[PDB]
Parts: sequence; structure tokens; C-alpha cells
Amino acid sequence: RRVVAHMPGDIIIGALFSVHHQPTVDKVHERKCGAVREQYGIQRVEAMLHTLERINSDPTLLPNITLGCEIRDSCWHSAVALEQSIEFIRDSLKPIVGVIGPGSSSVAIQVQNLLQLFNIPQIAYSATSMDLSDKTLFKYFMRVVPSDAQQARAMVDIVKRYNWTYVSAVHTEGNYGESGMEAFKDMSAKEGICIAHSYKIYSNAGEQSFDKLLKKLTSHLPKARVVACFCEGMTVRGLLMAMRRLGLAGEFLLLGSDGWADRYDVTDGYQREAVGGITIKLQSPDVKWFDDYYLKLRPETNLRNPWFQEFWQHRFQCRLEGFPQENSKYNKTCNSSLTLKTHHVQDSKMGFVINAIYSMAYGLHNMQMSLCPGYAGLCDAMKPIDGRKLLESLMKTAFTGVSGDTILFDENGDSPGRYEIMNFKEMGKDYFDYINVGSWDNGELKMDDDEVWSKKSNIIRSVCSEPCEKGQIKVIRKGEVSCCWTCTPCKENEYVFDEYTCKACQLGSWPTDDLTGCDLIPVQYLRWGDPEPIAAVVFACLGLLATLFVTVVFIIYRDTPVVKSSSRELCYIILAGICLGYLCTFCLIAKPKQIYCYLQRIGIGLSPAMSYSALVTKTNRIARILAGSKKKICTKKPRFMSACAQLVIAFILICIQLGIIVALFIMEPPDIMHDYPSIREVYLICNTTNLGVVAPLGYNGLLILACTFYAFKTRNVPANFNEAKYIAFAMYTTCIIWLAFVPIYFGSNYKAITMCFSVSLSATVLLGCMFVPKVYIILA
Amino acid sequence: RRVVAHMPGDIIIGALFSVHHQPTVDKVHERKCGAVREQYGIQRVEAMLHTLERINSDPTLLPNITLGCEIRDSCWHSAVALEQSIEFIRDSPIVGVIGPGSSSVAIQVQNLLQLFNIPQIAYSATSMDLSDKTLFKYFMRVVPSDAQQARAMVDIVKRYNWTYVSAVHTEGNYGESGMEAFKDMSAKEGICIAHSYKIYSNAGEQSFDKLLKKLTSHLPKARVVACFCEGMTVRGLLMAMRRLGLAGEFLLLGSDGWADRYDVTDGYQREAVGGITIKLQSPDVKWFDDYYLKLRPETNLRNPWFQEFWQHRFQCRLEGFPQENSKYNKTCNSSLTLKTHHVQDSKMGFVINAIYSMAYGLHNMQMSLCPGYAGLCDAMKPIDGRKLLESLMKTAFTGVSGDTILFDENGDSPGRYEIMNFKEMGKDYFDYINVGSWDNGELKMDDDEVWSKKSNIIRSVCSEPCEKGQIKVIRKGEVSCCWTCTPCKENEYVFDEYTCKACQLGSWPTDDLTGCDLIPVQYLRWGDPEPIAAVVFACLGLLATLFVTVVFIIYRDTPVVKSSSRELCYIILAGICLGYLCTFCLIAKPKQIYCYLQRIGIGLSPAMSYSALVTKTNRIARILAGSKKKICTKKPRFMSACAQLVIAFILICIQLGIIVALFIMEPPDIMHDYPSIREVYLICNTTNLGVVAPLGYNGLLILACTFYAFKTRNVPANFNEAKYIAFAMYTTCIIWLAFVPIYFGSNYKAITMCFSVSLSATVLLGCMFVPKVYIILA
Ligand SMILES: *[C@@H]1O[C@H](CO)[C@@H](O)[C@H](O)[C@H]1NC(C)=O
Ligand SMILES: *[C@@H]1O[C@H](CO)[C@@H](O)[C@H](O)[C@H]1NC(C)=O
Ligand SMILES: N[C@@H](Cn1oc(=O)[nH]c1=O)C(=O)O
Ligand SMILES: N[C@@H](Cn1oc(=O)[nH]c1=O)C(=O)O
Repeated sequence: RRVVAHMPGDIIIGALFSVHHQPTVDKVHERKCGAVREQYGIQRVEAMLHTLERINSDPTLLPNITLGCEIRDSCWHSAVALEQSIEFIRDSLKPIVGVIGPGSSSVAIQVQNLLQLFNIPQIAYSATSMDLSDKTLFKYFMRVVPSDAQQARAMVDIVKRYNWTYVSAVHTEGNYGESGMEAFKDMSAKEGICIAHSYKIYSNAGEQSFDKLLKKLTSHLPKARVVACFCEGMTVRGLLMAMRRLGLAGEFLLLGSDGWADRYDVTDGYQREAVGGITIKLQSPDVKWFDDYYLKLRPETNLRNPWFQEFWQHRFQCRLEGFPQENSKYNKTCNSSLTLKTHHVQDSKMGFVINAIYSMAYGLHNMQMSLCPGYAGLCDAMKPIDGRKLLESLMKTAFTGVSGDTILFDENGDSPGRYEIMNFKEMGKDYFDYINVGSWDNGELKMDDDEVWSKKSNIIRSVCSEPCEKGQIKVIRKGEVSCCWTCTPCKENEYVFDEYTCKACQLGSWPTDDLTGCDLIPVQYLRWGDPEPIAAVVFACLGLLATLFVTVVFIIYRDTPVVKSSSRELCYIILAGICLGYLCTFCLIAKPKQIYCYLQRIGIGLSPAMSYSALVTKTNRIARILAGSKKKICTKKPRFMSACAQLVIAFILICIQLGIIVALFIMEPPDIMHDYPSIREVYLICNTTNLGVVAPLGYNGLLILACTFYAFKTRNVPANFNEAKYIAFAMYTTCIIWLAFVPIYFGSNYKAITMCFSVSLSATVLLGCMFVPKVYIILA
Repeated sequence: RRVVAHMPGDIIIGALFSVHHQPTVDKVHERKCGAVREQYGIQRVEAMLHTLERINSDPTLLPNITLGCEIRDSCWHSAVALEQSIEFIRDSPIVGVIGPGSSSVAIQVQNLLQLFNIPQIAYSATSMDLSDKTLFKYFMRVVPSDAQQARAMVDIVKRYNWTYVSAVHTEGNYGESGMEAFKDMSAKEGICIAHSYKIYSNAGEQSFDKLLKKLTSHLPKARVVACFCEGMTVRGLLMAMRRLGLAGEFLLLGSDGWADRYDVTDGYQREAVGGITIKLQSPDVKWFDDYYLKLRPETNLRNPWFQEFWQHRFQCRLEGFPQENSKYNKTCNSSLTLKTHHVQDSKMGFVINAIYSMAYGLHNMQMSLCPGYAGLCDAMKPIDGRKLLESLMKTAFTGVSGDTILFDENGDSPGRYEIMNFKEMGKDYFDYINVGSWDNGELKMDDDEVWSKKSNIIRSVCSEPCEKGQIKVIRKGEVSCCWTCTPCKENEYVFDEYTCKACQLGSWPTDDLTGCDLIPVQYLRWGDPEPIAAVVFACLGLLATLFVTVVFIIYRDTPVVKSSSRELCYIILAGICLGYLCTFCLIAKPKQIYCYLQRIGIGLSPAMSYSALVTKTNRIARILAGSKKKICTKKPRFMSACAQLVIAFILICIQLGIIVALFIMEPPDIMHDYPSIREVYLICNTTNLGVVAPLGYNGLLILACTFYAFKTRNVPANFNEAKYIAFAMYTTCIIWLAFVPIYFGSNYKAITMCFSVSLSATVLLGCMFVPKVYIILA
């Protein structure tokens, strides 16, 4: 059958050490475990035996009690451990007070469901899953190693510290890996990370599984350099063997969780590729006295340990003819000169085994005096020993570990602990080692970043998209995970608000340089410069001087018959109208202000009114004089209107236009409004509407029609130096100009300026072609 | 400690069958169950014993080899799971084990089974999670999954349209999985589960009382209790029912466990009535009953509990045996047997059928391994149920109930339930009566036998439907169970049971709020109340105009009427007559031909019928223009002659131009106006802006002729025809102007327009034309 190591004693404590290897996938119903594991196996078994010798040899710790122990392998498998636990239970009814936990996590769960029923305590020295920390489904489980809830924090801390946010996660099958991922993935997706794709694999999978798993892990090759391997010991060995088989040459930075640890086993022989691997590991101080004891142990005196012979056969690949287990498959023989100090390595999680054994011993020590303090040993109270009373003693007991740190069990049945962020490098020529490169204690991630990455060119940040935050280029989500954001620019008026909002700045403002904020775009207008404004004001000045000259002539020459014959006051009216029309641009272009904003309307409307009204009335009177004299039969109506009625009718014809202007001014208050052709530019002009300008325009258009009709009715008339012979052309010109005005004004983009030119043309065509003629007549 | 009735044999097969009642609350750690299960334990142990002896004594099943057995009393629960595992873990011989009573009592056993490959067939477990073979590989059963039970429960609660239910349940894998399935597959369809109270089977009086008081909190709302209540839970709830003395005010509804059993209802004759109770179909086994009746305490000693079982059954004592139990005062005489008050347990045939299932699987393995030898050859020396379970996977054979046994992939024998109740046959003897049968999704109950009156139990309904015509249901914030039903808008029809939408302008929702409809418009046509006198007025105006036209054209030769003009008068006649034409053309159903005709009329009619008057007044003023001054006035020509016709035509062309312009702007078409949500009509596209322009031009052309006629007023004309034309024309203008209020002041903006046109016509005729007729009369 299967060999079982035992230690005689009144009280026997169980133990499940992964003495052999995990049974090969080929066939497990035969329960054929694989090879013998040294570090996880024989060292742990000898630790058990030797520490039990120390305990039962210690007078102060469990006096007069020889704690025997039954040691059973477990081959690190769901299968063999269950059968061994069954053999524990069948003999429970010599009794077995408690067992020392199995190696992995899933095996711990499976043994725990069995052993919680029968009040048999268990102490696991390596199981590191959250699910076992629950005290409802696994109410009766205890361990001396902190949960992985304090390890997923370590990984999130590392992956945050080095800016990575796009990584690929491989977790070994079983409860340990699945729980570890369901911790790390959630805890990083919450904080700052987005996992590429969380794979899975079996520890003992075939070479094809790794040969394809490397293909998936290189699928994201230029974006996933951080293999978040939450993996057991053998799985990382599998990926490394795959790297060697396929030829990956260090293109990865592994992150080995716990099962990798500083264990040389996983990478020995082929440690040429794991370089850069950042591997967490529980803080396990070394033990020296046991190390010397084990080193000086030889097969000749080792009989209480049954696996020692084949272990000696394995490590030194030879034969021991002095023992029945000759292992004839080997050719060479083993000599006594060989000693264990040659290439000796001590497993990482070794002090935890002794810590667990000490915890069990101290629980028994507490329970002894919890009932019969006087008696030294197993009194009548504990003859039917009850694990119920031992459970609370374990809950409350707190010894001092061999390393030194005090051990306490919380309500969850675990113990606090720290970590150690080791790392793998290349020191010598073909010589590699696990340098301590940091530490971890309740979030205080300390890492000697200087020791590794001897340059500043560290590993690629492994982010899907570079920090695309340059300038106005903004990041937007691709409709998927935030690893690969879609990065796009914003438009000229579209201002990046905080980090991604491509909002558009308001119509009045402009997004400033470097997309820092919105600035109100400076306004532009016509102050005094530019070619056309100064040209128009010079035009106005010339017209003003000419008009002043003509008015002076006709006021200092009011007696001569060449001009006194025509209505002197009507000429005075037209002169004043032309003067104000010229003056309109003198205030139309200066600067748009509240005060001038209505003077502009005053000019543009009022001026043409009397500029043409006196002309219309004069031409109507002339027509009536001539048309009535065409027949001249009687025509005995000397007065008609005549007299001074011309001045009053001009007053009233001014008054109507004044009223129209007042009505517009009241209905449309004069004030400056900001205008803009496009968003690129902003202007400022008066608030006069599309209706404001044209409100007094018809009153003058019809008046122009009336005067041109009466000029037609006169046309060629023998008068005082034939004024009408030029007034006709003047009216033709003013008609065509005022007709061409509307198309030019509407849709001009230069509405404010063309008013002055239109008024200037209307003024000059009238003045020159109806007043100037008589001026050189004054010369004669 | 626990006593075991060991039966030796060549092949010993294990099993897990309860004997006494469930463990007491304070005796859990003592590992000692309490009172005796009279109808369960002895029945099941005698069942295994008798079927085993009949199987081994029959060469047709496992020939030349005897069959042994070994069990450990479990008393239900996982409390004695310690003892069942103590027996189990023996192993390596074990070739067969049979699943214990409760599902959770067997699930961990199955988990352990999956490791070292021992077969196990259940008979009372029902949980669906056990049907999964991924993690429960070596588990089997001869009863179906609880999914069928849940489906049956949903079917029962929905057939009698119970919706708002208050659902207690038991605990373990039965209650939790059963309630998850029942809730998921019930509340989806129509069911309103109030809550799912949880309670252990052996609970105390206080917990049962508080649970009952929570259940009695919805008395007019949920009068059923959708128990997954186990037998013990029903026991306790009925204890509470009696101690409080509930009047059965809510109708119980048990589950798989509670069954027809007299086990827990007794003493409470009138209470728990109406207990619809799903029970598993199993005919009573024949050869078990007589063999059980043959058992006597002195004759049979191999069964340990059997000796004191008589003292437990009959209130007496056995002096002749060490199991005295002196607590009983009376003594047992030689006049007692098991025939009196006998009851056979319902869940009986499943045990025997499962035992036969495993025996036939073992026989199949026996033939398959070494056909040469019938018995135990060298092949069975390596005891291994791994191949045995694979052999029995496909095994099929007839069951003792006349049916067969087949193990599907899920490993449950197909079956069916019964839906049977509790009623009141006669005074002081109240008995259940099998009143239904459910089968694989095909349902059937004798709804008549249940509720053998008109009165039923109050429907498990939170609120009445209250869908009377329009009152529409709506939620409150809780689950879709209780509705504050409310009617929608009068113009809104119920889109569905909880949605409404307003009808379009065409109409309002029809009767019963079934949907929407279309109102038959309605409009103004020939007939009607008001137009009774309208075309009468129009025809009287026609009579007047025809009379005046015939008298004028018959007296046209005399220059009496030729004093001023001839063509202008004819234009007046034409205009007034066509205005009457307008008032005919209106007040009808508007169509495409009518639409533009309306515009043409109410446009050019007053236009020309007043423009001719304008020109005539112009002519008379021009005649009297020079009379006042008469200085020379040697311009008698001007235009005159026939140029008055030209001036009239050029004057009237503007109105036609504007009319055609608005005709282009507004095409002649008929639209459905909406004066009110209730009613609609049909009318042209004419608007205020459409009508005001021709009316404006006609005002422009009426003002001038008013002014010119007033300038004329009293003149020495032919009989001074101008005396009355202006006198009535002032009224003409005042009525035309004062019309705008009435037109834009009521919904009658066609009949008023017609009356306006008719009046504005008749006033011109009666003044400008009536006197001249009397003139040419004499
Ligand atoms: C990356 O992480 C390190 C850690 O301090 C630090 O440089 C910084 O916070 C992150 N960003 C860059 C650009 O380094
Ligand atoms: C609903 O319940 C009433 C109550 O008497 C019953 O008559 C009817 O058959 C049930 N089913 C339907 C579909 O109405
Ligand atoms: N990480 C594992 C333990 N463990 O896995 C290995 O591969 N070695 C080792 O110690 C767990 O805590 O479940
Ligand atoms: N009550 C259980 C079923 N059940 O009750 C028993 O007593 N045995 C049994 O299988 C349920 O509601 O599902």
C-alpha cells in the first residue's frame, strides 16, 4: 500500500506534507504519485520529526507529554489527500487530535469539509485563499499565513507603481488561482488597471497547452509585457519550458504571485529567460539549527523517515546498496563522502510549518490547564479529548514563533503577515539569484527600483495607447474597455473642458491657446484709419468746403436777377440739406457709441427729406407755372399757393420725416450691438434692424420719383440759364444711384460704410448739377 | 448508542434509513434522536429486509449468492451525519449504498463518494443540484427533480388564478432550492409571492407563533400559504394553529412532504382544512402489508426497535422482555396486533423499487463480468462499484408498482404527483379525499369535489382588476402586484392594461375605450336651421334685380335712364347679380371647384359692382366740376366717350390680379378645421390675411365713390336720382365696415359673409335703381 511515517506518543497529531509529486495526468485512479520533492517533501517531513523531538524534549512546553505524530503524504492532489484523511478518520475512533494542513488551497478545502464535522482542528501552513477565511462554510479552519487579500494588494500596488494598465493574467487552476484572480482583477479594474484577458491553465498540463498559451500571451505582444502570473510553482515552470521550446528570449516581465516565490525549482536548469521576473513571497525568516540538523542527517541513521532512501537516490543519482530500496534503475553507487551541504537549498515556506506545529502545541498546553491546572499531562478530564474545547484555546492562544514574531489568530482563523517583493536578475556569468528588491507591509509598497533596471529604459509601460493628451487632441472611449481609447482632436471653437469633453465654446468667446480656456475675442470696428474711412471723410470735407463756398456766394449775391428769380429760401433749404447730408458721415463712422448711434439715423433719414423736398416743391411750382401757361386762356389764379407757403410746406414736409425718425427711435432704442460675420471675427455696429434703415427710405424713394416725374414734365425749358436742362440729368443720376444703392447695401458685409458713399453721391450729384450752374453765372 | 439490525449475507449492501423522529434541539451534540417514527422507521427497515430476503430467495436475481446488508439509523437531519459517515468510511466491503432521507443529508456524502468511486442511489431526495453530475458524479435517484414539484405548484396556484401568495418554506436544500425554482418559475408568469419565511423543522413554539402572526398579516389579501413546509414544519404550524385556534381563514397548500399523512394533522379535525397537498404517486405494496401484520414482538427479535415498537404503539407494557419501559402503566395482553388502525406509509414503493434497481444492476454486472459462473467469481473479488454504476446507468426493468425504472442522464426515475385535499365527510370523522393528479406538465384535478358549494376561498389577489371601461391599472413603487387603477383622459384610449394615448384631432376614443375612431365631420349644407332664410333673402334679391333689369331693358329707349350712362349701369346689374351668385356658391360643402369660386366672388363682385359706380360718380363730378367756376371750362372732351369703359376695366383689373396672386399663394383646397376637440368641419384654406386684401381693395374703391356721391349728394338730376343713392350708400358703407366684428367674432364665418354680401347688394339696388323704375312707370 502507501507508506505512512509515525511517531509514538500518547497524543498523535496528523500531518499532510506534499512528500511526493503531484500524480501525472496520465492516470490518477491508480494513485501513482510522481517523483519525490525535496524542498516541499523531505525537508518538511524532517522538520516535523525534529520539531516534535524538540517539543517532547522540552520540559517547559507540554511537560511529561510525548506528542507523537502520524505523518502522511498527500502528493499535492485532491485524490490522495482525501484517502489519507479517510485513513485519519477511520483510526480517529489511536485518536488523532489534529492535523497539520495540506500544501495547496483546494486540497485544504476538501480536507476541511471532512475534518470540520469531527471537531478535529487543522492548521494550514501555506493555504492562502479567501474562501477558507470564511468561518461559516469553513467555520473550523485555521492557518498561520495571511490571506491573499493582502497579496492582491501587493500586485495592484506594483502594477500601479510602474504605470502599467494593460496586462495579461494567467492563474493556475484550483481554488487558489481562481480566488487570487477574482481578487486581483476586480481590485485593479476598480483602481487603475484593465486586464487584457484573464487566461487559465493547469499545473500539470501537456506541452501543447503551454505552446498555445504562449501564443495567446504573445497575441498582445507590443501591449502586454506584464504577465500577471497568479500561478502555482509548476505553472510558471510550464510557461518557461514553453518559452525555451518556442524561443522567447525575455520579451516578458513575469509577475509570479506566491507559488513561484524564491523557489529555485521552477527556473533551475533553464533560468536564462525568467530575467526581470518580479515575484512576491511570504516573509519567511530562515531557521539554522534545523538546517544543520538536516544537513548532518545521513541515510544510515534515518529510519523513522521512510522516504529518505529514495530521496537520497534521487538527489544523488546513484544507489545505496546498504538499504533494501536499492533502486536498481540507477547505475552508479553512492559513497558516504557525499553530504547534504553540496548545493543545499532551504525551502521558503519552512518556518511556517514549525510555526503551525508550535501553535498546535500551545493550544494543547492551554487546554491542559484550562481544565486540570494541577495535573501535569493528560488528566481524567481530557481522557475523552474534545476538540471543541481546543478550538477556543486555539482562538485565544498566542505563542512566540521561532523566528520571533508573535502569532495571533483573528476571528477569521488566520494570522497577519508581511511580504517581500523579490526579483530575479543576472549578477555573474551564468549565475543568477533572487535579490531582495523590496518589501510590503499593509500597503507600504517599498521597492528598491534602483537595483533593477540599471538604466532608465525600464520595461515598456504596456499601455494600449500612449498618453495621447497632447494639445487639443482629446481621448474618447472606443465603446470598449478603457485600455485602447480613441484619441481625436477638437475643432477651433470646440474647447476641451476637463480631460475628454470636446465641448464647443460659446458664440461670444474663443478657446485660447493650448486649450486652457475660453477668451472673449477682441472686437473690431472702424476708428479713424483704413483707406476707405479716411477716403470717405476726405470726400465729405471736400463736399463741405464746396457747399460752404456755394452758400456763401448765394447769400452775398441775393440781389442779382440771375438767381433771385428762383425761390431763394428753397435753395437755402437744399443747401442746408446737402450740408447735413455731408455731415452724416462725419458722425457715421467715428465710433459706434450710444450718442452717435442715433445721430447716424438722424443723418441718413432726415437729410434726404429736405434735400429733395424743396426740390420737389420748386419743380412742382415751376411745372404749374408752365403747364398752366401752356394754353394761357385765362389762368386768372395768380396766388394758388405761392407766397410764403413754400417755407411752411417745407417745414411740414420736414416734420413728417422727423416724426417717422422719432417713431423708429422710440420703437428701436439706439444702442451698440455686437456683430460677427463668422465665429472667427466679431464686429460692432448699431442695432438698426433690416427694417430700421428702410423705414424712412420709402418716404424718400417716392419723393425722388415725384421730382424725376416733374423734371420729365419740364425737361427742356427756357429758364434763367436753363437750370432744368441740367436738373434733368441730375435726377436721372440720383435715380440710378439710389436704385443701385439697395442691392449694394443688402448683403454687403459692409453695410455701415456704404451708407456714407451713397449719401455722398446723392449730395454731390444734386449740388453740382443744380447749384453750381448759377455760381459761374454770378461771375458774369 | 445506536443499535443496528445486521443481516448477514454473501454480498452486504449499505443504506441510510431513519428510524425515530428528528433530533431534538438540545440533544444535537448528544447524537440521540427523540421519539419514534411509527410510520417511517420500522416500515423502511422491514421493507429492506423483506425485499432483500425475497430477492436472494429468488434465483432470478443474484443466483447462488446471498445478499447481506448494513445500515445506521439517521433520524433525519445532518446531525447524525456523523454516524452515517462513521458507518460509510469503512469502505476498503461496500458495493452498494442508498441515499438517505433529506437531500442535504446526502449531498456531502455524494461529494465524498465522487472521490473513491462508490455508487449511491437516492429515493427521497429531490433537489435539482443533486441532478448535476459534474460535481456529484456517483449519485442516483428513483424520484424526479424538485423542478417538477415547483412546476406543479405554479400550475396549481395559477389554475385557480391565485396571485398574491405568502410562502413559508423549510430549510436545507429542499426549502431553498425549491423556493428559488418556484419563485423564478411562478412570479414570472402571474404569481405575487409575499415573502419567503425560513424556519427549521424542529422550531420552538415561539418561532412558529411569530411566523403564524406574520402570515396572518394579509387576511383579505393572501389566504394561501405556498409551503415547502416539511412534515415537522407543518406539524409546528398546526400546533400554533390549534393553540391560537385559527378558523382556517386561509387555505393551506402543503408540499411534497406533508402528503395525506395522518402523521401530523391529527387531533385537529376542523383545522388545516382545504389542505391542497402534493403527494408522490406510489401504490401500496401488497406483500409488505401481510408480512408486516405477521410480525410479533416475541416471534421477531432481529429488529431492535421492533420490540419496544409495540409499547410505543399501544399504551401498555411487555413484562416478558428486557425492554420493559415501565413508564406505561397498563400491560399488553395477547389480544393486540397491527391490523387495527393500520396505515401504510405513502413513500414506500420507491424504497423497494430502488433496492430492486441496485439488485438488478448488480445482477447485470454479474452476467457481464463472468457469464460462466452465476455468483461471486474471481472478477468480483476486486470489489469495485465504479463499473457497477456504469452498468446500472442504462439498466431498465419493470417496477413492482406495475411501472418501470429508467435512469436518464440526470439519473432520476420519471414520476408524477397527486393533488389531494382534506375535507369534512361527516361529523367526528374527517378524512382526506384524493381529488387530483398532475403528470409531466399535464394537469388534472376534480375541481368539483373541492369546494363542494358556491363559496370558494378568497382569491390570492392584492386588488380587484377595476378595469371598468376606462379605469386603468398602474403600479405604486412595489412589485407588479397591487394597482391604484385610475381612468385616463376622456380623449385618451387605453393603449394596454396600463397605458393610454390621446386620440388624434379626427375624433375621441369610442365606447368601452376599446380604441379610437373618426367623427363624421358635420358641416353646413343645404337646409340647416339658419340658412332657412338665407337663400330666401338671396332669391328675393334676385327677384328685385330681375324685375329692375327687365323694366330697364324694356324702357331703355327713353333717355330717362340714358341721362348719365348705359354700360356702367349694366356693369352694376352684372355685379349685383353675380354677388347673389356668390351667396348661392357659398353655404355648401366646400370642394375644389367651390374653393376658388368663393374667392373670385367675394373679391371681384363688390370690386366691379362698386367701381362702375365710382366711374359714374367721376363722370357726374366732372360734369359739375366746371359748373361752380365756369371761367372758361373749354375742355369738354377729357377722356369721356367710351373711355369710361376703359377706366372701369383698368380699375377692376387690380382686384383680379390680387385675387390670382393670392390664388397662387393659397391653392384652392379644403381642410378639416378643429373648432373643438369634440367636433370638426371642412372649409377652404382662407385665412385673415387672405380675406383682408380683397376687402382692403374694396374699401379703397368704396371710399372714393362715397366721397364723390357726397360731393354730388343733392343735384338737379333726372328726378334727382342722386338724392337716395348716397342716403342709402352711407348705410352701405356703415354695414360693410361694421361687418368685421361679426365675421371675426363667431364661428359662423360663412353665413354672416353671405348676409353681408346680400345686404351690400340690396342696398345699392334699392337706392340706385328703384326710383328710376317708378319714373319709367308713368
Ligand atoms: C508612473 O508611476 C511613477 C510612480 O511614481 C511616476 O513616474 C508617475 O506617478 C507615473 N507617471 C509617469 C509619467 O512616470
Ligand atoms: C379564475 O378564478 C375564477 C374564480 O371563480 C374562476 O371561476 C375561473 O375559472 C378562474 N380562471 C379564469 C381563466 O378566469
Ligand atoms: N500558492 C499556493 C501554495 N503553493 O503553490 C505552489 O505552487 N507552491 C506553494 O507553496 C496557495 O497558497 O494556495
Ligand atoms: N418537505 C420537502 C420534501 N420532503 O419532505 C419529507 O419529509 N421528505 C421529503 O422528501 C419539500 O417541501 O420539498
